[PDB]
Formats: sequence, structure tokens, C-alpha cells
Amino acid sequence: ASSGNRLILTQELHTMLQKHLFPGDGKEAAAILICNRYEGGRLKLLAKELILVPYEECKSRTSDFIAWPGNYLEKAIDVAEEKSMSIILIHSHPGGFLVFSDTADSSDMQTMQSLFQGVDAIHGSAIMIHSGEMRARLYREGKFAENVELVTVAGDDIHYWWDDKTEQQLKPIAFTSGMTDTFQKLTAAIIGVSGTGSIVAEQVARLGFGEILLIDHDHIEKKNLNRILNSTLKDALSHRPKVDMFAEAIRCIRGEDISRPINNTIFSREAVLAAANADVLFCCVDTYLARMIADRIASSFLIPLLDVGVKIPTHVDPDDGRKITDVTGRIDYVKPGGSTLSDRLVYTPELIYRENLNAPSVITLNMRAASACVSEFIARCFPFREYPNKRFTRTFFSLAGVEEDYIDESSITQALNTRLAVGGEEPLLGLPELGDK
Amino acid sequence: SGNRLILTQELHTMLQKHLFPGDGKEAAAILICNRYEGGRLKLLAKELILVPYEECKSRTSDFIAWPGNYLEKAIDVAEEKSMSIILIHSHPGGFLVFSDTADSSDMQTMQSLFQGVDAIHGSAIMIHSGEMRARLYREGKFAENVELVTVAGDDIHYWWDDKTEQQLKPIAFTSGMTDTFQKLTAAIIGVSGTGSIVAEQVARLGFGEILLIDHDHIEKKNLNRILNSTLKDALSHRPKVDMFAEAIRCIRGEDISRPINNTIFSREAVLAAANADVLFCCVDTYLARMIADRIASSFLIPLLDVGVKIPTHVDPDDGRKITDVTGRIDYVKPGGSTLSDRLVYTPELIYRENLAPSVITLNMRAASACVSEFIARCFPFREYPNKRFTRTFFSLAGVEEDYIDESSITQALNTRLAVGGEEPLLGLPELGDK
Ligand code: NA
Ligand code: NA
Repeated sequence: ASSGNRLILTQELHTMLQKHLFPGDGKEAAAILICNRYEGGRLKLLAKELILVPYEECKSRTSDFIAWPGNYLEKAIDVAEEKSMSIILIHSHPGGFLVFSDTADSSDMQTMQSLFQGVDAIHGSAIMIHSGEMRARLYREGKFAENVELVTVAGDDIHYWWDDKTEQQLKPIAFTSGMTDTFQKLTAAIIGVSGTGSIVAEQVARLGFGEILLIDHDHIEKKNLNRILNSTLKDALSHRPKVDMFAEAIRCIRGEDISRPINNTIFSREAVLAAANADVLFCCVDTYLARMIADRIASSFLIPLLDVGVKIPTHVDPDDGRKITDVTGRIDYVKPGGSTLSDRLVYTPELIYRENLNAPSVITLNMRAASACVSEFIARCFPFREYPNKRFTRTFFSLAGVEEDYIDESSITQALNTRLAVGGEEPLLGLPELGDK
Repeated sequence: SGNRLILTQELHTMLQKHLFPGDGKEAAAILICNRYEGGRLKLLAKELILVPYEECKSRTSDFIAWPGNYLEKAIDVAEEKSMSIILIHSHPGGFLVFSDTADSSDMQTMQSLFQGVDAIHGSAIMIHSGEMRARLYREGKFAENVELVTVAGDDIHYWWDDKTEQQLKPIAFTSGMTDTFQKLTAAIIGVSGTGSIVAEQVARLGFGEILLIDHDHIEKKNLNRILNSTLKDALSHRPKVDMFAEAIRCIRGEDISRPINNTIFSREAVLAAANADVLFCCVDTYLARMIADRIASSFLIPLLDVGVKIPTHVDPDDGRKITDVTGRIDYVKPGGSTLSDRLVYTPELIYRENLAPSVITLNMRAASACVSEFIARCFPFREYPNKRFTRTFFSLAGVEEDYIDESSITQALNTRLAVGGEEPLLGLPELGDK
């Protein structure tokens, strides 16, 4: 679950690619995906640019073959040369093809060697079927090496196309052992082992996730024994780090070294580069800085993001004295290429600036929010609602007003997303404080 | 081991009205109570005798002389089952009992009560706002104060003997909430997918004693749901109550959890749960919910019942599908509508019972709302009366949530109210003392 490689496409790229590869005439088509890479605990290919080969530019197109010109390999190499990007050829299901110049044709093998000669990097060849599922093979030194373990698109719904898929195996439904089998192959990152984060982490561990990253610098103490799952008085009296405490708890619960404690703030190279390995991010730190870092990790490394927060404002009523003003929670799902936490004003530059220049809490509210947060991931991997998951991109609930509201992704304005799929380009996350010094 | 005097909301409303008619003069009443003598003494208000003003010789702002034939009538009511008799007077509380021939002071009257019925008796005072304080008398002589007088209505009221006058009621989610919980006992029926989450919250909210009732064990198949369970617990088939009680001991650094390794349908479980100040029912069986129902009414304990369901169906095209994903939270106050009234169970369903996946996210969603409900009723923080939220139904598949007011629920006659441990226990001969 930790070292399997991945090819990640954005929903918007995948939709364009699927339309191009399946126009409706049942004939093969061709396209080229240019990808950045993350190479930490695993190889992750990050789809960045898409070149569609126009049908009229192809010498021929049939139900099981296509011939397209080699100038398109040159166009892909032009895009990839500077940053040694990975180049993935993609064809409609059957996948037979050749690349022709004026003088010579190149087989699939010859074309992959040609790609390597133009750009020293891992390249690949991928196939898509009409439904959109994708399989991919990687070429090292221009030669066939290994299949991609997982091709994934995290859109409104989240799709996992595994290399070991069974032919007559239907997708599992939510809350079943087939859900567990999926999660067992995935890595989850919990940013903040907090009131909400310890609960998200607990659910993630017991749901069967295969690797669980825990990122937090804080420690157990008497004041948070009312909230932090698995914490003990002995932990508090020694100020045991939260990540070490919870990592030990997970190893006892699951009986295996699946927890990865990161004793640091998310605003660190250690944390960012660990988190980049994850297949899903849960942000549970109640600071504007933390949510922005989580936001930028999600976009840069194409990781779906679930951000959760709760608030209990209070005020002094002239008659009764102090009063609970409201009891609220918020869940935000962010897909790569969809609206960001910034777009949603979960943070702003001014709020982060004022935060870095310079309130009751309760387990019941934390659990109410954390349960909804992990349920949102389940619903998007294994749809079970009567409405499209897109309708529930944002969730706002109030236990005092006893109301719950949902915001559709389509209602949210999107700014230009410059960091999408840039991976670990320095300065990391565009922040000099995280850059290689 | 802190004693308690528990009144139903209906009896307290009636008592408050009688003691404060609006003329500012004292009034007198007599509460006849059954008892539960377990870890703590619990006085269960059963009958209330209101002394008519017109039959009182004198009623003033700080004194009342009322006839003693009512003391004799209360003794008659209490004689058969040696019920406890609590005299109640309006705030100031000065009084005398007069016959046709003699007057008796408060001390003499308390001694007369003990001569008429060999049992614990008491004398109580209510202020206009409804708060109550009480003193118990043993062998007709002053003994100890009542640590807690409580009424679990739509709002739950705790009137502590150690109350400070300038001190204000705490608000939800504060240390003053913890201070209240530290004095209370909570019983969790079922350390289940929901029950382990309820118990976890109850422990970390600071409850003083936590009773855990369950006969089931940790297994590999429930390591995906039972909080604090470990692979070692599954290997050793560890009783859920023992597992969680040990967890609580380490979490709190204090042995505050009592493991009852048995089914709720047992004398051991019923008699243990009767000590609790609040019942959380988290067993998904009709029998368990009926037993919890009858404990709540018999021993005047507020009850929170929680259940979740994930129906599935086979769609012709897609195959197996999730039909719905639902949760239910029911708050039951003593003398309010019961789980039976709400059709949470029926006699037919229990008979057939003793003749659908699950997931931690749904369990946690329901268990969190369940415990939040108790907090809201002890420390109101909502923008509408708590009565509006007597029942909660939510669907995560339809993405809807609905709330049912107590006033929408028709009630049957409630005959077990405050009967305590009258045999056969809970009216079930299978739970009687052979
Ligand atoms: Na976008
Ligand atoms: Na009733």
C-alpha cells in the first residue's frame, strides 16, 4: 500500500481524453499525456499537459489500429525536454498503432525508445476502454519495464483502476469487504492528530487503510485528554507526542507497521514530502496556514483533500450571561483541478499573515464532524447517495440552529490553478521557506 | 454512593404549582416514594398528596399549620410496602401539624412518620423557581442531606446539595459541565459499534462512574468498529466490557468503569443499570430496547436509544445496491412517551425475535448525536426547545434529517413508572427471584 506506483489524471483531463478516444465511430484514436513526477516513497506520475492527435492527421484509423505522424512525438518531446517530464502515449482500447515519418514507420517498441532518446526519463504507453478505465505500462531506458499498479482519477467520484482487476468482478458497494480491499491498497495522510484528526485517524485505521501517515508536532496533555482518541493519563503526564501515541495505537489495533508518524508541523519539508505520497489528505488542523499548505499539497501532487473544522462561538447575553452563540461544523471536499479551499475563502492571504504575525471544544462535535468527513470519502469512492456527489462538495451544519446546508461545486468560482500537477518543483509549494536552501 | 431524590416532570410541575399558587404564602405537600438501594440510595417519587389550602389553619409567607390527618393518610398509603415519606414545603418551610387536640413540631412529625412506617423519611423545601433541597431522617431523627434532587424532563435538572448561590449554571462544553458529569453515573447497554463510541465519549466527558453491560466479545470481525479494541483482544476473545473498562482505567488513570459481563435481559444487568443517572441503549435488538425502556420508567432514569440501519437491495441492472443509510436517536424522559409508544419495538417483534452492512462512520455519526442530545438537555444550547428534538431521524443517502416533537407522540398508560425493583423485576417473571 506504500510503495505501489501511480498514474494520476485530473478529472478535466480524463474527460477530454475519453471524449477524444471514443468519438462514437468505434475507431481507435491517439493522444499524448505529458506528466511530472513525484519519487519519494513511490513513483507518482502527475498528468500536466494533454496533446490530442487530430483524427484527420492520422494516415488511417480503424477499429483495431491507427497510424499517426512522428511529428507528434516531437511535439511531446518539445514540451517535456526542459523539465525531463514523462511522456505517456494513450490509445483507444485495442491499442494497436504505429508512428510514421516520411521515410519510415516505427513500431510501439521503437517509438518508446525514440521517446527515451529525446527525453531521459520514464515514459509509458496506456490504453483506455470506452467506460474510461485505463491501464498503463512503463518503459525504463526506452524498454518495457513494469505495469502501473494504479491509474486513478479523483473527480466528483473517485476512480481506482487497478492492474490486478478481475474481468467479471463488479465494483464493490460501500461498507463491504470490497471497500476494505480497496482501502488496504491506499495511503491516507492525517494532518493534525487533533480533536477531529484523532477521530479521522481512528476511522481510517479501522476502515483498513494500508498506510496511515500522521503529521503533528503537538503532544498529549491533561487539557486534551477529553478529546484525543487512544490518549491516556500516562501519555499526558509525560507529554508524549501525539503522532507517536497514535502510531503505537494503530500498530496495536491493526497488528502491523502501517502507521508513519511525522513529528513536525505540516509547514515543513519533512511533512510535505511525506504527505505527497498519500492517496488522500485529511486536514484537521485549525489554522489558516495549515489549510493553505494542505491545499497546495493537494493541487501540486493531485491528491483528493478533505478539510474539516468545527466552531463553538460564545457571547455574553446581558440577561443570562455567557451564552453559546452557535455550534457549527464544516466539511470541504477538494478534487484536483476543482475549486480549492482558497477559492472557497476557507483562508485568505490576510488571515494567514495576521495569524503568523501574532473557545470551547467537545468530543461530541468533533465526532459529528469527523464522522461526516470520512463518510464523504466513502461516498465518493463508493457512491450510495440519491444525489450526485458533486452536490455535497461543501457541507455546513449547525447543532444549535439544527440545520444542514450543502454547496455544489458548480456554484464555486475557480481562480487560475498554477500549481496543479507541478509536484515537488522548488521552491516546494511555491513557498521559499520550504525551498531547498 | 451519592443518594438521590428523583421526581417525574409531571409530579414536579404539579408540586411547584401547589407550593407557589401566587399569593406568596407557604403551602404543604407529601411525596410518597419507592426506593432502590443499590450502590446509592434512590428515592423514586410515586404519589403526591397535596394539602388543600382551605383545610390549613394558617398560611403565611413564612409559616403553615396544616392538619395531621394527611400525615395519617400518607402513612396508610406507605404502610404496605414501607414507602418513604417526604414532607415538602414552600421555600421558607416553617410548619406545624395540628390534630383536633394537639400540635406537633417538625421534629415530632418526623418521629411520627417513623413510628407509622419503619423506613427512611425526609423533609424537603422548594423555592419559587422550582429548585429543591431535601434532608433524610433515619429512625425519625435527622440524618443526612440529599446529595441530588433531579427532574429529567424535556430539560434535565440537577439540584445539588453543595450548590453555591452566586454560582450560575454552567453552559455546555465547559469545565462546569465536567463538574456535573463527575458526580453522575452513566450506563452503556451494549459496547457495540455505537455503544463503544458512546462509552468513549462518556469517559472523556468526565462521567464519575460508567457501567458497561454486554455479553459479547472482541473478534476479528468487529475490530473495524469497537473503539479501544486491539488484535490481541480479538485473539483472546476478550469480553467487550472487560476490554473497555480497562481502557477507561488507563484513559482516566482511575478505575471508574464497572464491567457487567451479561446480557441486559438478566437480573445482574437490570440491577446494575438501575443505579445509573442516564441510560444509553446501543443494542440492536427489540428485546434489549424493551428492557432499557422498562428500566428507565421503573427507576426514573432518562434514556437515550440509538440505532442505525443500512438496508440493501438487488437492483436488476447494477445488482446489489445500498437502499438507504439511516440513523435514529430517541430521548425518553420518565413519564414521557416511551420507546414502545414510538413503535421502536412491539410485542410481536420481540416474540418473533426470540422464537445489512455496518461501518464506523455511520456508528460514529449516530453515537455523537446521541451523546450531544444528553448535553443539550442538561445544558441547553439550541435555538428551539429541546422538546422539539425528542426523536431524530437522519438519512445519509437521501441527505435529509427530521426531528419529531414529544407532543406528536401519543402515550399509553404508564403503570411501571417509579415502581423500582418490584418483583417480578420489570414485570417479567423470567427476571423474578424464584
Ligand atoms: Na480548475
Ligand atoms: Na406519560
